[PDB]
Amino acid sequence: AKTVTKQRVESHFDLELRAAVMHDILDMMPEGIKQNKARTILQHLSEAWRCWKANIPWKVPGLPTP
RNA sequence: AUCGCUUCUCGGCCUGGCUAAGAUCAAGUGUAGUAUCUGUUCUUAUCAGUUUAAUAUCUGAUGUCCUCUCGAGGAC
Repeated sequence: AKTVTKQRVESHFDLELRAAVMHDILDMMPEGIKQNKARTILQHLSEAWRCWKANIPWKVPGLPTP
């Protein structure tokens, strides 16, 4: 396996961040619910970070609290 | 066999990572003439003048005498 050098820091961190969020999706969702929609949650996370970078108020009007 | 619930098959119907938003930029004439957008356009009465292939344009009065109170009646 390749080491994490300097030019491979930032993207790898994002990759690891994505993986962590994916794990925190898969044990938060209760019994049932076939549509996991984890890609939509990752898109929401990317949009929330992009709204944090531009100091834009980020609020999805309907979104589950956990 | 009717009704409600659960499950599955089939038919039209929402559905692409990260970084410094990853970064940066972006030049023609002049004179005539034509065409297309957009706006303004066209109902008052016959006749005469001008005009015209003809229309259009174009300048002039748009039922008279008497009486009563744009209206009515009388030999008309």
